[PDB]
Amino acid sequence: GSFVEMVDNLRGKSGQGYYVEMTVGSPPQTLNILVDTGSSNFAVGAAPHPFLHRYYQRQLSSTYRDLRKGVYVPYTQGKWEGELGTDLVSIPHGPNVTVRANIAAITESDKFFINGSNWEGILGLAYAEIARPDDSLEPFFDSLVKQTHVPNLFSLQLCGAGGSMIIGGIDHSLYTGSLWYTPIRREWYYEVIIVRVEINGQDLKMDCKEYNYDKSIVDSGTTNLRLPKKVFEAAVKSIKAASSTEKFPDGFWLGEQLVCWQAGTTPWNIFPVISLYLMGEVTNQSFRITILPQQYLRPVEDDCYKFAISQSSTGTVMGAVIMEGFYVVFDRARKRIGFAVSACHVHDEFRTAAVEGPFVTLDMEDCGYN
Ligand SMILES: Nc1nc2ccccc2nc1N1CCCC1
Repeated sequence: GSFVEMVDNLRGKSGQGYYVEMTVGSPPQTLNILVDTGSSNFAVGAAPHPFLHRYYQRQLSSTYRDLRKGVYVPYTQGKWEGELGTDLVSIPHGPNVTVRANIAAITESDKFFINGSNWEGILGLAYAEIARPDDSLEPFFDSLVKQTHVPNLFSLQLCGAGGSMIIGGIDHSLYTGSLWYTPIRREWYYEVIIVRVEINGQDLKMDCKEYNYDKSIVDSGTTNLRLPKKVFEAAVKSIKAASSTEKFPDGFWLGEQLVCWQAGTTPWNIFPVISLYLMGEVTNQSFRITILPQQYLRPVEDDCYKFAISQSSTGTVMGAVIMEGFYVVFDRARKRIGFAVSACHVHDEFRTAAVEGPFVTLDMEDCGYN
């Protein structure tokens, strides 16, 4: 399992996602595409926009095809809108293959393209269920798999402060220890089940349904770890108490105010370690993943930091803060998500992120909410 073409094929600014090189059309038109496992449309900019600079030019592709059908994607704090079509796609530092796929050519934007982000489009890598306009618009990865011999599998190493996407394979060099897998509960988002939460080993002692209310997803297109209101409050209460030797304003905890120490003097060790126990492959087994303050304290330009754990009303989003500690294998073929300690993860001399198991956990499928 060696994939040296694909290693280090991701780049990205802090809090502005991780993107990848893709070409579309004939002749090839290069674009930087956000890697988003929380959506299922491959959409790209196809018109002028201030924060864009390059874009898809459909009238220059001899292989473009118009599906003569619009698509409208509203969401939490914005919208994008565009015209459906198809065209040959490739990934220069990906599998050596060209495939025809659904492309959404974006024409209206609103709080979507981010200034100085250097990505021009989005590659939704999750399931048809949540594709727009409807689940019959085949997402790119499916197309890729069905048109080639590429296994139904991708893995993501994301490094805090670049990273790798391996399509079709697990690269052992990107991580150490063992891979541990958790079931994909249902195939829309990469939904999975959390059965226990610990701050420095203290249980939140919470009815585990609260952890997945009304779902727990793995989303590379979300920066923060987002937790359900109820879980969030208890988590911050516990993190507060554990780092209480130094105190911060309410505003820091709400993800607003930065906090700064002199360069190189960051007291990582006063902040607690956060562990999520995920449902295992075998009955009555969980494994845990364990992330550091280095993961949930996001650097900003003294060394300055922004708290990267926020409230949610739509359930647990396991974002980049979580993904940055782990090689995360997206094993669609066997319906499961594999975690291993990332070889590229940020940590101090004294504490590392971790992936340990097994643990005896009874009644784990009570931990999902319906
Ligand atoms: N993963 C997400 N992708 C998006 C793409 C476009 C617009 C909004 C998006 N929101 C996402 N999140 C997953 C659940 C809520 C946030």
